[PDB]
Amino acid sequence: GYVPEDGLTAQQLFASADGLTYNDFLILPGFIDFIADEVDLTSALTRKITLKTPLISSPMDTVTEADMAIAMALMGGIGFIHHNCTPEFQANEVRKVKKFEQGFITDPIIARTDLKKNRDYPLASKDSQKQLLCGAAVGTREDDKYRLDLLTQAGVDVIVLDSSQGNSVYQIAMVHYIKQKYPHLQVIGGNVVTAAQAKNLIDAGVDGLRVGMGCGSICITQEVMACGRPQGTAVYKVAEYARRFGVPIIADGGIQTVGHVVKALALGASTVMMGSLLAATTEAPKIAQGVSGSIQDKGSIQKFVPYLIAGIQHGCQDIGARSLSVLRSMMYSGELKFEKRTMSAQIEGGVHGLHSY
Amino acid sequence: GYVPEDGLTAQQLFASADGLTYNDFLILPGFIDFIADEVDLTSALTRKITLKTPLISSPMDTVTEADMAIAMALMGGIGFIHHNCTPEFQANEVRKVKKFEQGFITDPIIARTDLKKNRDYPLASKDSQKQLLCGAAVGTREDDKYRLDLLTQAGVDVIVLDSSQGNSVYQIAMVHYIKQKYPHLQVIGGNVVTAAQAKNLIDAGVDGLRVGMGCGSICITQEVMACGRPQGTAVYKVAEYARRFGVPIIADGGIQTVGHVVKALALGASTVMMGSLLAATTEAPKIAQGVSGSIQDKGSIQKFVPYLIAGIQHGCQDIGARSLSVLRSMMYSGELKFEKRTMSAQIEGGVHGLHSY
Amino acid sequence: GYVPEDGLTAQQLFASADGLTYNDFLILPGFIDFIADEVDLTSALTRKITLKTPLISSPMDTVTEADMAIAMALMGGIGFIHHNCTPEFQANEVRKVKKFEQGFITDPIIARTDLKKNRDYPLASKDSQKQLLCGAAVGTREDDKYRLDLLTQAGVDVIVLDSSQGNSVYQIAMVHYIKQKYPHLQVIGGNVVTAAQAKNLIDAGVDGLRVGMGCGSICITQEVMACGRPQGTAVYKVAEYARRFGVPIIADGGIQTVGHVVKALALGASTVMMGSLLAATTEAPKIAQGVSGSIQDKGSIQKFVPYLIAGIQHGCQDIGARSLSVLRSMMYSGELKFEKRTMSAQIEGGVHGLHSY
Amino acid sequence: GYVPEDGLTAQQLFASADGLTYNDFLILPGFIDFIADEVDLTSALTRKITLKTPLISSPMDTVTEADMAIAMALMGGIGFIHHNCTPEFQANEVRKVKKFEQGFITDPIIARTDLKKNRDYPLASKDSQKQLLCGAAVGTREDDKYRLDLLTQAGVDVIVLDSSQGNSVYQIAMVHYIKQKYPHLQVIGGNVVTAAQAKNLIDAGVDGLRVGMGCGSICITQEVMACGRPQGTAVYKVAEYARRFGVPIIADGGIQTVGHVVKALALGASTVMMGSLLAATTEAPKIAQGVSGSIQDKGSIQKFVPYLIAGIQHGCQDIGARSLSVLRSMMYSGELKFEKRTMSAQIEGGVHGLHSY
Ligand SMILES: NC(=O)c1ccc[n+]([C@@H]2O[C@H](COP(=O)([O-])OP(=O)(O)OC[C@H]3O[C@@H](n4cnc5c(N)ncnc54)[C@H](O)[C@@H]3O)[C@@H](O)[C@H]2O)c1
Ligand SMILES: NC(=O)c1ccc[n+]([C@@H]2O[C@H](COP(=O)([O-])OP(=O)(O)OC[C@H]3O[C@@H](n4cnc5c(N)ncnc54)[C@H](O)[C@@H]3O)[C@@H](O)[C@H]2O)c1
Ligand SMILES: NC(=O)c1ccc[n+]([C@@H]2O[C@H](COP(=O)([O-])OP(=O)(O)OC[C@H]3O[C@@H](n4cnc5c(N)ncnc54)[C@H](O)[C@@H]3O)[C@@H](O)[C@H]2O)c1
Ligand SMILES: NC(=O)c1ccc[n+]([C@@H]2O[C@H](COP(=O)([O-])OP(=O)(O)OC[C@H]3O[C@@H](n4cnc5c(N)ncnc54)[C@H](O)[C@@H]3O)[C@@H](O)[C@H]2O)c1
Ligand SMILES: O=c1[nH]cnc2c1ncn2[C@@H]1O[C@H](COP(=O)(O)O)[C@@H](O)[C@H]1O
Ligand SMILES: O=c1[nH]cnc2c1ncn2[C@@H]1O[C@H](COP(=O)(O)O)[C@@H](O)[C@H]1O
Ligand SMILES: O=c1[nH]cnc2c1ncn2[C@@H]1O[C@H](COP(=O)(O)O)[C@@H](O)[C@H]1O
Ligand SMILES: O=c1[nH]cnc2c1ncn2[C@@H]1O[C@H](COP(=O)(O)O)[C@@H](O)[C@H]1O
Repeated sequence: GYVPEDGLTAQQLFASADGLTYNDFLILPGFIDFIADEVDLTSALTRKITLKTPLISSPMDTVTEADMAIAMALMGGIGFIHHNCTPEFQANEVRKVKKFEQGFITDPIIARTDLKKNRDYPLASKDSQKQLLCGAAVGTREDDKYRLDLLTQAGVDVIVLDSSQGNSVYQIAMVHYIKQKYPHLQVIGGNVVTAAQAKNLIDAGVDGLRVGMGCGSICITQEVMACGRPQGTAVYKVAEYARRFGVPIIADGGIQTVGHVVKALALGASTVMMGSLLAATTEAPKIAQGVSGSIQDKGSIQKFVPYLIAGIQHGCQDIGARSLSVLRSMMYSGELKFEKRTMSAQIEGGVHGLHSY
Repeated sequence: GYVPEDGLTAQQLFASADGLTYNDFLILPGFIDFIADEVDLTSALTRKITLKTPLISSPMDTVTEADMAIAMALMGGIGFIHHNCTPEFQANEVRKVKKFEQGFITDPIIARTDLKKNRDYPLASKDSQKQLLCGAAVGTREDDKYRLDLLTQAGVDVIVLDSSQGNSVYQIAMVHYIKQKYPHLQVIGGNVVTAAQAKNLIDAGVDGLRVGMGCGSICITQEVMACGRPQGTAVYKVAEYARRFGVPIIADGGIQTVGHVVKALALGASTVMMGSLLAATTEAPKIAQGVSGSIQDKGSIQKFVPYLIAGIQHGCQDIGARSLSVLRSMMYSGELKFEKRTMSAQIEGGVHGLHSY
Repeated sequence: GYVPEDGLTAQQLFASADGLTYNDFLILPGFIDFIADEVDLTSALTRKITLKTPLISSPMDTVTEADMAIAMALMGGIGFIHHNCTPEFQANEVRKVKKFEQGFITDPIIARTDLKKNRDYPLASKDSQKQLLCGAAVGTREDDKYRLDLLTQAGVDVIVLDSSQGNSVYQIAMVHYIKQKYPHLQVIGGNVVTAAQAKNLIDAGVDGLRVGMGCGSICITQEVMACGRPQGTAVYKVAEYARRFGVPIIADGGIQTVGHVVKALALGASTVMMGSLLAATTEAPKIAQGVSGSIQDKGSIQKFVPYLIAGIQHGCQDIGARSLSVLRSMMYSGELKFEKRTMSAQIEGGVHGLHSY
Repeated sequence: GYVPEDGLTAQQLFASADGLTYNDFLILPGFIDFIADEVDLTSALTRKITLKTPLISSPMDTVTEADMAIAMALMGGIGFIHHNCTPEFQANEVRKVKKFEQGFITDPIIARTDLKKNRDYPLASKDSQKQLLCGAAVGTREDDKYRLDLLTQAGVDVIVLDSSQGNSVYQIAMVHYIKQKYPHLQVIGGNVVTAAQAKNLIDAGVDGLRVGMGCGSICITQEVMACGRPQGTAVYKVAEYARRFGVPIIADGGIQTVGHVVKALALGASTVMMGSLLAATTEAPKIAQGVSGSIQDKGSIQKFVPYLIAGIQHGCQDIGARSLSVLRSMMYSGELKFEKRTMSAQIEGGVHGLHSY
């Protein structure tokens, strides 16, 4: 009645200072004793918001403009309104997000079409009354403090502070300002990749952290600047540290299939920012450290996100985890076991042996 | 108030005999508490010359002929006049470099256009007289001793001794000859890659070393000869040794973006020789162990080098280093931390997931 | 419902090439669902004898002369008659062992006192009929071939070939001689310590091996000759090899408590030879690579061996092994777990903190 | 027909930088197919002397006066006459070694008692004549150059240069002097413990090396001076280097049993130098870095050295080595295998479990 324990526990992957990303490892399967589609996907975007689906849409002008934020909230995720735009435009934009369905309408009462929407979209993320949740990016420059006023009067729930570095005196100063002036506004950090720099943002009072820098599909920062972290290592090594204080970690960049979503959610992160996978769907709109564009068409979101939700929850089922909180327990108790891959051992992931596919 | 030490200190990368190059590692970010464009870039080229910008242009006929040496000096860097040419031509060439702007003109007084140039180009590298700095390559063969006379009477400041191996009895003999006959002329070694061979050139009296052999975009030496060193390991392991005596190390070859410049300067090198990145700009002109040519056009230098200077000093800011001397301190005190990458973990550096770019 | 695997599996101790011995490790406890004394203690002395208790008495003139061999057989173990004596004396000695109780007495019928002995000593080791089992040592010299005749006509069951080295051309030759001339006689090897030398004795046709050389309380061989093996490593590394062919391994020398008996029987050995622990009991009688004597009195055997049998079977109970065959299964399946000790971690074995004991 | 490789090869012990001595390891036994006492025990002492036994008596006032040097040469070994005495006494002393038995007596012819001695002592080490071999120590202070004259006119064959450090400019100078003035005199370098310092003595033209410093029973030096090696590591690491050029290695100090003689010769020394094991035999005679004396009576040397010769050659037989040249052939081919001892596996060398011994 004894059987050896195959594979590294989570801490034993990252005990070698080796720089793994999501491609470099696998999760060992475990005992299925539950039906394929009853696992619970609720995850925290900050200490005080739960989303009924862990998928976030990245604050960039190519992805979330006016309608991605609507759909992601109907689908129990969220969006962050971009900010390479005039502040009045962005504020009007989050306003036309918040008003899309309502409980007690204050500045047009109730309605019946809104209740039909409530019946049709059961996962929808709704704050209070019945309106949709929405976030936005705000910059770090001094003149962007004006934008907070328009956003606040426009009913935004949460904000990211956008900059490629989170551990700067300016971003900390901005977190202090927001947290002393607008105590109902939850704020989210700036692309951290190490526990020693997540500390300063946590002490400032940041209510959730997005993690990863210079790893991404449209993003060239590492290969032009030297700073970065292999983002599958980053998401574990910082969520190990942020879990002590309770702030959630949102995985950010390089997520280019469902497998990478499941790996990020097994390693510790609470939710995931999709960029270039959600870009070029139906409803998407002095040195240079970015890339121009060109993502191919990817259909309609309302038929796309359910595929992501079915894939992610099939992965959780076959790993053996009855919910995402159980998946993080199996991770931190050492019950999940992982295997490395040699470069060559990745090719038998369906890549070769066919004339076309 | 305790947080772990994420990543290898500098010495712990190269403690494994593993052959790293600039692609194989990343630098962990650190605290920004200074503005992005005030970090000091002054770097030594020999024990007795400082450049106001760490960028050098490689002595080859495809890069620096007559005008690259002018521009690099105006931009606070330098050039070395190539030497696959008749000695009189090369001497006339460094002469037409020195005369481009002047203090007291001896063999035409002063001028006003020269002072306008002084106002327009504030970084320019100059003698005590307002004339530009210039170096030259000189060969190792006996008959090339004649070239030293023309170069000396032509007002050259410094020389490289060209050959692909520096640790030869002939190059040492040539360093002794120059240092006993022309004591004002600073001399630079021949492409060393190990402390045990930098010793002989240092004892001869070499005033700076270029480091790296058979690693560089146009050079096939390793793949036809067996001798060489992974050049990111070479620059550290030899600058660890040369720092004791004070001679500068200049990193040489394979620098094909700004990230490689920042990595080379973080590892110990004082300055960097650009070849094929500066080749094919506006102002650029029995076995065979080199490659034919064909580099695409790269615009004008006066608008190109400032991009390099902005990128490099952005990298230094985000690492947290207030100057290049502070960057080398954070390196040798073990305060900089580095991560390895698997081959697979390099691909998420913006390479893939796009239809075109 | 997950809990880590504390301690090294058996193979993970001896995969470190560091020369462990019984003092230098511990066995981790395991689940008990059975009473202290039900565990089955039967073990094989050769491929074709089972003993109802695993203790053997060492063939030396200080231990087994005439009565130790009687008692050990009454107690379900065995003895080997010594051989530093005249062959006629030894043969008469094993004869006066075999005759001590009988079935059909051939050369005096049956008796009633013999059946009373059969009632009183239920563990007693007996061949066909009801006589006691007995072994003897025989030498390796040519003139000792005569002794085999007297021993054979005297009714010995099994023999050891005595020499301190087993892997010699002479011992192999002697095994062949005995196995072609007396096919009923089982023969036992000469103090082997490596699989590469157990091979030759196994191929000769040896039916069990005694393992260990130059480790033992009276034995100085290592400290005067250089040859040997740390005997707790020896017993595992050779029983890992002999188990393939089926021959049993008997652990030999350095057993100075019950803990060492249990450790030897966990590591693979089937039975154990006791020398200086059974020496100086009530019923015990050109270079020099041995020691003179002086073992203090140790009482009567009939009250001593049951203490050994209670201790050994208590150790098996607390490890959780329901029999000695289950204990070897838990060993080779990797279910037993072991811990090393630093030198400094052995003193807390009841040695210190007391004025007297 | 396959069986694993039990134990470390020779190079795999000392690849761990952990400072083993003779007590810290064992040699694995091997196949015997030869009789106990036929193994060829000849060894080189310098490039141009063979001894019919590897034991040497150490140059000290408590071991080597003429009575010892005689008895060792009769027993096929040697002695080095001590040198803390007046030069005339030492010269007279080696003269009374040489004259003890003769071929053609020049300054009294032949004799019959000398031929009786030749019949009685068959192993005796002798010149090209029949007179016994003798070495001596000579110092390295300049006034000791006088002693070389008396020793040379007295017929000494070989000399050690005695000083506790061999790698000094003075000992090198003395080797050059002797080798240019007295080319028939073989000279032995003093107490080296590293290949990097044996090089200078071999380049000076030393004809054999004494190896070990600060390890030895009367010698306190490591515990007073900081310099030294674990002498079982030193004898391997230096014989590995000296074997390239052909100079013999004599293992000096810490030899306190026959096992240590066999271990030194397995590790690659040609001969072994005995102090305290021969001190107090019947015919043995400003900082302090030595100990006073007090060694107990060791009996008569003609009945003692045959016990060393039987033990050393029994050890070789059981390792399986048919001669000492075969023992060093099995060493450097990696055919000998060694086991480390944990501290708690040395006690089992017959030390414990007895009331007296
Ligand atoms: N879409 C996203 O999620 C995302 C993520 C990262 C970066 N970005 C974008 O990347 C682009 C490149 O810029 P970046 O983000 O790398 O750096 P940035 O433009 O935020 O900042 C550039 C430099 O200026 C400094 N700076 C910023 N605010 C400052 C202030 N108030 N006072 C003084 N200095 C200040 C920063 O510390 C940094 O050193 C920007 O357009 C940004 O919006 C977007
Ligand atoms: N652009 C550069 O920085 C750069 C760097 C290396 C080589 N090169 C060029 O590549 C070509 C080959 O150069 P190389 O350095 O590989 O070899 P080289 O042409 O300098 O030397 C060729 C051979 O001659 C030997 N040699 C050189 N000088 C000698 C002397 N005075 N006396 C005796 N032997 C001598 C060398 O050891 C070598 O075996 C040359 O045209 C050189 O200018 C240019
Ligand atoms: N009590 C025991 O279980 C036990 C165990 C080991 C040794 N011993 C005793 O140790 C004592 C010391 O001797 P030992 O056993 O170490 O070695 P041994 O007496 O078996 O052999 C001594 C030498 O003779 C050689 N030899 C043995 N038989 C030979 C033959 N037929 N032909 C030629 N050469 C032969 C061996 O190779 C060895 O060199 C002996 O009295 C022996 O009985 C007893
Ligand atoms: N019995 C032995 O085989 C044995 C082995 C080693 C040392 N010793 C003894 O140890 C004792 C302590 O002395 P030691 O051997 O440690 O060192 P030492 O007395 O030989 O030398 C002491 C110092 O004087 C230096 N010295 C030697 N010759 C010199 C010269 N010509 N000019 C200048 N300096 C010179 C040495 O290099 C050293 O630094 C001596 O009596 C020596 O004989 C004996
Ligand atoms: O210009 C840029 N600088 C820094 N980060 C960027 C930039 N553009 C995109 N990103 C990152 O790219 C992520 C989108 O995921 P991706 O499509 O997998 O790369 C965003 O959430 C950002 O973290
Ligand atoms: O023919 C050659 N042999 C050896 N080294 C060369 C040769 N041509 C160029 N180099 C090296 O190539 C470096 C430039 O490399 P790059 O910047 O990658 O193009 C120069 O500074 C030289 O060190
Ligand atoms: O003289 C001897 N030489 C070699 N081995 C011996 C000698 N005497 C006893 N032994 C070994 O010592 C073992 C008993 O060790 P003990 O139980 O610790 O006393 C015996 O079974 C033999 O293997
Ligand atoms: O005063 C001393 N200084 C250094 N070495 C010494 C001194 N006296 C004796 N020796 C060494 O002490 C060792 C004693 O040899 P052992 O008695 O066989 O261990 C030999 O190697 C001697 O060369």
